[PDB]
Amino acid sequence: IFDLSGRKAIVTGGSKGIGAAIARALDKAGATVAIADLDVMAAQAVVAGLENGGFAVEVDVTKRASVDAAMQKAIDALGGFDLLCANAGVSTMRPAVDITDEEWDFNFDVNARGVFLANQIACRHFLASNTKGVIVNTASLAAKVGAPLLAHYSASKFAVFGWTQALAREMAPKNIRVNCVCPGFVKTAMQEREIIWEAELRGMTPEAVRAEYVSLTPLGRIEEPEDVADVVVFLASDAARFMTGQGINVTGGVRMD
Amino acid sequence: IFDLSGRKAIVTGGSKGIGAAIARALDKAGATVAIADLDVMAAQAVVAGLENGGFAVEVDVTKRASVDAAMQKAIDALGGFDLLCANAGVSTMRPAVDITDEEWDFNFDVNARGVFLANQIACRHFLASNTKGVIVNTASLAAKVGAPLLAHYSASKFAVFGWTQALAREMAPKNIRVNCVCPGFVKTAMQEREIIWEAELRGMTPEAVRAEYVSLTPLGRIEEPEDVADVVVFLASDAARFMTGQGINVTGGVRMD
Amino acid sequence: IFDLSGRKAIVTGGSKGIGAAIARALDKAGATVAIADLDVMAAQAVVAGLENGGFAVEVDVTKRASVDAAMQKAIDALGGFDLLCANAGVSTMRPAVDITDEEWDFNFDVNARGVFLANQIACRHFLASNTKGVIVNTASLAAKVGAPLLAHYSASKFAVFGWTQALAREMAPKNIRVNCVCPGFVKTAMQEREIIWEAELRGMTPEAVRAEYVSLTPLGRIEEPEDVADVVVFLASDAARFMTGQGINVTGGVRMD
Amino acid sequence: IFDLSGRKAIVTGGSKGIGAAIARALDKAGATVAIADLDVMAAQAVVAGLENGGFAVEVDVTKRASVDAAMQKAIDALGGFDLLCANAGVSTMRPAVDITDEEWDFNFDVNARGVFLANQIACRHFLASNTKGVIVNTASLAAKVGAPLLAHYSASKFAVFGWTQALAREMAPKNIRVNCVCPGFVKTAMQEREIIWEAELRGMTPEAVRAEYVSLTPLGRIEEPEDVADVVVFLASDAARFMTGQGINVTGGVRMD
Ligand SMILES: NC(=O)c1ccc[n+]([C@@H]2O[C@H](COP(=O)([O-])OP(=O)(O)OC[C@H]3O[C@@H](n4cnc5c(N)ncnc54)[C@H](O)[C@@H]3O)[C@@H](O)[C@H]2O)c1
Ligand SMILES: NC(=O)c1ccc[n+]([C@@H]2O[C@H](COP(=O)([O-])OP(=O)(O)OC[C@H]3O[C@@H](n4cnc5c(N)ncnc54)[C@H](O)[C@@H]3O)[C@@H](O)[C@H]2O)c1
Ligand SMILES: NC(=O)c1ccc[n+]([C@@H]2O[C@H](COP(=O)([O-])OP(=O)(O)OC[C@H]3O[C@@H](n4cnc5c(N)ncnc54)[C@H](O)[C@@H]3O)[C@@H](O)[C@H]2O)c1
Repeated sequence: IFDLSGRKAIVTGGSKGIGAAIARALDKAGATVAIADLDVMAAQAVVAGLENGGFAVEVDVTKRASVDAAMQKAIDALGGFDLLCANAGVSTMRPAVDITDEEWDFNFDVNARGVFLANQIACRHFLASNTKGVIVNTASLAAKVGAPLLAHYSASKFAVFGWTQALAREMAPKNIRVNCVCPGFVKTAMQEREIIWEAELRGMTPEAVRAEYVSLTPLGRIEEPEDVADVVVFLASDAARFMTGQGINVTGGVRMD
Repeated sequence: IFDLSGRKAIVTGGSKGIGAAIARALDKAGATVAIADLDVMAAQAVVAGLENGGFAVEVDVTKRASVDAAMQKAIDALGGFDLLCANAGVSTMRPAVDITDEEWDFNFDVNARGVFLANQIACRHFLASNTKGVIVNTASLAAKVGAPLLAHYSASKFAVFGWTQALAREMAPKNIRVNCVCPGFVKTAMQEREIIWEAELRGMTPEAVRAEYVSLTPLGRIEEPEDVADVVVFLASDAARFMTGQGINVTGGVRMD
Repeated sequence: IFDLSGRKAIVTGGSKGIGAAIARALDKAGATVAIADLDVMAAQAVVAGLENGGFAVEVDVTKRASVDAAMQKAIDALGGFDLLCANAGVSTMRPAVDITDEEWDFNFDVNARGVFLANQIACRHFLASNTKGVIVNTASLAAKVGAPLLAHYSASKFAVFGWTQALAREMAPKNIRVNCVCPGFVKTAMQEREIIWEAELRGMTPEAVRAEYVSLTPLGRIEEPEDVADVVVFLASDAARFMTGQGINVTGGVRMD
Repeated sequence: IFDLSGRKAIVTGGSKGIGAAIARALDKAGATVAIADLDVMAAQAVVAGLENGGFAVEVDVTKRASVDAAMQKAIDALGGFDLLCANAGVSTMRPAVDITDEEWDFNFDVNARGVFLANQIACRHFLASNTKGVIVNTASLAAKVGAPLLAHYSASKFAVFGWTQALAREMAPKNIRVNCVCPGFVKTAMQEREIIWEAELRGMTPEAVRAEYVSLTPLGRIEEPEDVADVVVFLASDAARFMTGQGINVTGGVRMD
């Protein structure tokens, strides 16, 4: 029941970080994966290590024409389409009173609009092929608890979750499932950037900010991309066949719902 | 104690519906109100009825320069500034697969960006004047439960709530409180449009749709703007002095948190 | 609309702390208050200072016969019954692996059973008289987030919240509202004592424990009973007429729902 | 990462319904399972069919002496102990004003106390043997939303979730995870019973009550035990290694968190 053999997957933002771990895990579980990413060279590198082969395609998830074209190219390459993991996201950090319109839009356009477009287009394909498709979106701990210095980011990730819920309600009568995962403090390049921004803004060392994240975590350690990826495999699989519209926390006990 | 005597309030989207009720209720409680709205003449008519006088100013909450200018004009007119109720909002209704970018941006730019802008600018003012300012944002039941045919609207209202939480956390050390309210099925012009849109989309009469809303409401009646307004007064007031970052449900029992 | 003039209230556990503050606030707002408490001398001490008179009655909220008789005596004394504030509660702090059955039962029977009996009997009274009755139960932050060292306490307070929601659903069609309040870190005369015990269990000093509670509170201070009581006034009043089944956080930003 | 090969499990309430499906699914995934149930005849019948051996033991989860003896007997039979699924539960349906003390106690003693005892004793064992132990408790949709006619049942299931969260926070530093699953409208004998009671209390047919549950489920069918059991497998597994303190909805989209 956890097997993804034969399934055809697209992972947006799959070149690096959590997305790459998702792609690797989906593949380990039996799927054939297309990675759509701003960095198509990094996508090809990930594909090189997948067991079932795969495909790399360039996409800018902020732009409808790009997402439409990327998705169609991936679907054509895969020879079908069963699963979307919409993972592309960004952050900037800033005191709320100083957030710029530019970075409000950067966060919204990638995190919320990028999920919208990939999801909307995915569902169009699923419906046109009468597929029991499955969507997993990457939200955040900040889709559950507003985070200081990330107020715009939090807003954008709450938007993901709300979109997820509503979409799920529309797609469930069509046997299309839509869920999201809410990671905690994940060791990737987004975290390494964040610790340095945060330390500066709070006047702390990077090391102390890190240690605070671990102190907040009941399981006692910083999170890895794989911690999230293995949960996305679950939500993609038929073990989760009676689950839709959820924001599954994968945070080590930080956030309980 | 629920008195707002001597407090200086700005209500965005106060010309009509919930915002007009909020303006009347704040004024009944002792505040002097400035209404900032697209519809300046309707705002002026609400102001005409208020006990403590007040001011009406044109604003388009989607635009930073407009919000900056309208807030400054209001604060100048009021002679101070203690309370922002950011209420302006819009909706469209569409199957998720058919949502346009135009209507995605219309919902986000008013609902989410407009709150952002009014709040951020309010907080700059409060901090510059050393005022223990208070914010009440109007979210929605759709900030708690994703609603079908309103997937983009829901996402935008989730974003309000996430923004509210994160700002509350930043503002709390400054003794500035930020909360939102989440109304249910409130009988305003927006309800009248939605009833019609939903009737159109589901092949029902608008009256049957409205009756279904009441059937879904434990307290057994359609909601009034005043149902909401009296809770905004509470949240504005010092009775709510130890409450910040909440999404207070005012739905007649439809949603419980 | 926030006035309780003419209303007749019963407060269980009104002798001390949050309950005493509730009784004093209800009275200030216009109500006539009966306090039902295990310590009737301490109840009478609170009644002595109230503006609108009132009545003190012995009760053991763990026993149905006691609650029925106290409630009946109180209603008789008041000449009516509009409002129940079910506040009686207890806690013991213990590592989860060392919780005794006695401590489990103590917590459940007072906190969860006590609310059940008082609420059930109140509702029987309201329904028999066709009264638009209101209930405010005192839950806890630990009804929202389970708390280490308070695992049985948390379970009991989650139960209060679930009870509140279900009862509210049943009662709403009969024009009876049922809400709860979820206080945070409240300074009562008992907390000197429960802080030393926590400090002992955690290998900290009492000072360090109290300071940590402040640190953890966005609004920057320990909570007072009055912070809660004023929100209870609101929930009792017709300002909250369109709210039912809620767990209203009064935590200074610690918990956001 | 989803394999439970070699692991030793105890399922309380595993004789029929959801519990039996849990016990089957854990076994299919590679575990050896002991079932502890009030009906040991039925438990033995399930155990007889398991691939990996197993053990049936009689338990009354409402009694500490019973739980301690049954768990020790199981652990001795299994030769180790890695996993507890505390599933035993009961319900009765009754209007909230008519709930008896006897049925309040029945619901609490099984549902909440029985999880407390099983979990507490399990953790004692895990800690003594330095075991990375895992607990999955069976809560309910009614741990998330209070259910009319089930107010006592809801309160007991809220308790299970709150216990789960608090215990998770205490156990997380010791490498022990504690989660719960919240099933929706699952077709078992609890449902066949309830459909009848509810139909009588509401003046409806049993068929119509069941139809109403389907109507309320976005995925559009009544839930099966296996829908729940497969998620339990996931939570038991190392795929869920960075998840603790959660109430995972398995409701077909009825409740989203
Ligand atoms: N690191 C964390 O703690 C954390 C926590 C919660 C959520 N998340 C979320 O997880 C997801 C991935 O985070 P990460 O930490 O792995 O970050 P990352 O910066 O490691 O990776 C981001 C990926 O998204 C792609 N991307 C960015 N903008 C894009 C665009 N416009 N079009 C297409 N692809 C684009 C990048 O090229 C990259 O492969 C994001 O949604 C992020 O918000 C991260
Ligand atoms: N009616 C409901 O059931 C309902 C439910 C939940 C939330 N809401 C929310 O409550 C708020 C008020 O809604 P309502 O039902 O009273 O709607 P309404 O249409 O009666 O009033 C909307 C007000 O917002 C103003 N407005 C719209 N866009 C604006 C802009 N760009 N700049 C300035 N002013 C603008 C309008 O001119 C109008 O005065 C909105 O945020 C809405 O999303 C309404
Ligand atoms: N719709 C549903 O059926 C539904 C929904 C949500 C939750 N649940 C929960 O799922 C769990 C199983 O429900 P089910 O529908 O499979 O019910 P069931 O009535 O079919 O099975 C109950 C099981 O628990 C056992 N049990 C009862 N009292 C016990 C005691 N004192 N000690 C030990 N064992 C005891 C029984 O012998 C039986 O094996 C329960 O916790 C129940 O509350 C069921």
